[PDB]
Amino acid sequence: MKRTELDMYDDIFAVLERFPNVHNPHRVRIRRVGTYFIEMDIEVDGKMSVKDAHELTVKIRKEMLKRRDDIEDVTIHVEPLGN
Amino acid sequence: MKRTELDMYDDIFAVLERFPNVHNPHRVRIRRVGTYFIEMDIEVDGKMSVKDAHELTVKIRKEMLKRRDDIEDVTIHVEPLGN
Repeated sequence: MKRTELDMYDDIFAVLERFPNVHNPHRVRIRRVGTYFIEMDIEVDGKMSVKDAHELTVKIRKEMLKRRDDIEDVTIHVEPLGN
Repeated sequence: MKRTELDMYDDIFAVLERFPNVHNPHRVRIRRVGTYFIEMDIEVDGKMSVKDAHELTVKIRKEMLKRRDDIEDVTIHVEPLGN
């Protein structure tokens, strides 16, 4: 850990907190190719529709992309809360 | 391509054909670490429940694992048919 990765992480989650339907993010990892790629795991309502969840991650990425120029790509895997 | 990768690919899909709810697999990729890892993309009913889809991929992996001993791990990403 370094002050820099910290600021990043902080941002990601800050964007996250912006979605209500989103829960228990974890296994959030970073990669630094040229100048970063974020990958992560979020949980949603078992009863949520796949199509919705699709739409969801798209907005997250969009949002992610908007908030920081340093971010190149974002990958989000989705699970039923509880795992 | 070589006769060997072909046989593999063939198997994977053969397992796939064993799930009715599963559609349009593509971006199926292999990796050979020691002695392989398969990763892939399948489509399901927008209206499908995330919890179900979870359950689904689990059985696929299980099945995958059963059918070939050479397979170490399996990753499946899910999307609404149509993308």
